[PDB]
Amino acid sequence: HWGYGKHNGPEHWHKDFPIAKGERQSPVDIDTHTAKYDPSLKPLSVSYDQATSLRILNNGHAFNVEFDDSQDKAVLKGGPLDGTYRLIQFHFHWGSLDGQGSEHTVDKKKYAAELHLVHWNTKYGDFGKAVQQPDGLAVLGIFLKVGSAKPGLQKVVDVLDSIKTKGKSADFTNFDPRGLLPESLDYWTYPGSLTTPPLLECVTWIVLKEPISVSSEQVLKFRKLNFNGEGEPEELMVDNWRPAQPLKNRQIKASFK
Ligand SMILES: NS(=O)(=O)c1cc(NC(=O)Nc2ccc(C(F)(F)F)cc2)c(O)c([N+](=O)[O-])c1
Ligand SMILES: [Zn+2]
Repeated sequence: HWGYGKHNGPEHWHKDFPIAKGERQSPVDIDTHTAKYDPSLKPLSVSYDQATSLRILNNGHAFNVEFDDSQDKAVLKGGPLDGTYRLIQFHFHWGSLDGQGSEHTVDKKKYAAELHLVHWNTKYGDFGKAVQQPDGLAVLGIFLKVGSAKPGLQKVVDVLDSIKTKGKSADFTNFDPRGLLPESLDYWTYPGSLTTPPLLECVTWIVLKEPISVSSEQVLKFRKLNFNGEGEPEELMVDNWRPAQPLKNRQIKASFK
């Protein structure tokens, strides 16, 4: 099946998922001079004080931290959104070197990694229903640059040894996702898609202007993970990012001037 290798990577995905060539695919390059300031955009409202993380999983493409979404515990609202979206998981995309790794780019600049906080629209009742709707998901995207260590990330870094290979999971309770946010919540927004198969075009993307810093050692630990399962030949989990797609008939809006 699909992956990020030479014979199954993003240039091949359209054969099994023809929407790979659709009208609102992600990620995109954010051209900061042609993005449009929109004064009618509201501030983001991030309410993560009651978040309940459950576990961390190596799913063979990235690693996911999953949360309890049976109730409105950790929600996102405001910004360009109408309604309440519940946090279900977060994951990252990263590179084999510091110069690449993010999925979105800013004026063609790539960052070392990108954090994706996935939320789904509660009016649709469950995540499976929400992904079938043009306004079903809202994903908060955060860039990582290499520099100073990010203290709030270290707990994630320390458990990666226990989920080295595909299909492994570990108990991961009491993790506070507020530790991953930058200082400012200024953002760009556009309508887009999932960036992995099935590539459904169900996402309101909210991409924060301000990156967070992580240390060289922290991102090094990311690139020790394994695409393969235990007992298979080792393939390091690196460069699990999809390249920028054509913007086509879309406009990037900015919350800031
Ligand atoms: N980069 S991203 O788009 O934000 C992104 C999304 C997911 N998760 C899913 O896509 N789940 C899912 C989607 C549809 C169905 C359905 F509807 F088919 F059942 C079932 C499950 C993910 O695991 C990663 N990742 O890399 O770990 C990245
Ligand atoms: Zn993602």
